[PDB]
Amino acid sequence: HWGYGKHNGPEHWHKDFPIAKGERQSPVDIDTHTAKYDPSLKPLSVSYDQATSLRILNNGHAFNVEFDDSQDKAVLKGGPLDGTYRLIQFHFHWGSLDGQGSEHTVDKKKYAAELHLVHWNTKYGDFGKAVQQPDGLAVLGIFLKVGSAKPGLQKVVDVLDSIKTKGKSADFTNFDPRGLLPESLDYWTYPGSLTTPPLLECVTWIVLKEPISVSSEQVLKFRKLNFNGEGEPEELMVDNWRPAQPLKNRQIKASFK
Ligand SMILES: NS(=O)(=O)c1cc(NC(=O)Nc2ccc(C(F)(F)F)cc2)c(O)c([N+](=O)[O-])c1
Ligand SMILES: [Zn+2]
Repeated sequence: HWGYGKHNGPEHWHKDFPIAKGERQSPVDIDTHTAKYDPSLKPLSVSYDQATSLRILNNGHAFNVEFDDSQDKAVLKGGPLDGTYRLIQFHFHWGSLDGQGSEHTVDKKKYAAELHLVHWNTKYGDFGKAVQQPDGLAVLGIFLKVGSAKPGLQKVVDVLDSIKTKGKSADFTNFDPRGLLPESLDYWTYPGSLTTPPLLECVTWIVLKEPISVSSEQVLKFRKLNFNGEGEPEELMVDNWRPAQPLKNRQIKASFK
């Protein structure tokens, strides 16, 4: 099946998922001079004080931290959104070197990694229903640059040894996702898609202007993970990012001037 290798990577995905060539695919390059300031955009409202993380999983493409979404515990609202979206998981995309790794780019600049906080629209009742709707998901995207260590990330870094290979999971309770946010919540927004198969075009993307810093050692630990399962030949989990797609008939809006 699909992956990020030479014979199954993003240039091949359209054969099994023809929407790979659709009208609102992600990620995109954010051209900061042609993005449009929109004064009618509201501030983001991030309410993560009651978040309940459950576990961390190596799913063979990235690693996911999953949360309890049976109730409105950790929600996102405001910004360009109408309604309440519940946090279900977060994951990252990263590179084999510091110069690449993010999925979105800013004026063609790539960052070392990108954090994706996935939320789904509660009016649709469950995540499976929400992904079938043009306004079903809202994903908060955060860039990582290499520099100073990010203290709030270290707990994630320390458990990666226990989920080295595909299909492994570990108990991961009491993790506070507020530790991953930058200082400012200024953002760009556009309508887009999932960036992995099935590539459904169900996402309101909210991409924060301000990156967070992580240390060289922290991102090094990311690139020790394994695409393969235990007992298979080792393939390091690196460069699990999809390249920028054509913007086509879309406009990037900015919350800031
Ligand atoms: N980069 S991203 O788009 O934000 C992104 C999304 C997911 N998760 C899913 O896509 N789940 C899912 C989607 C549809 C169905 C359905 F509807 F088919 F059942 C079932 C499950 C993910 O695991 C990663 N990742 O890399 O770990 C990245
Ligand atoms: Zn993602």
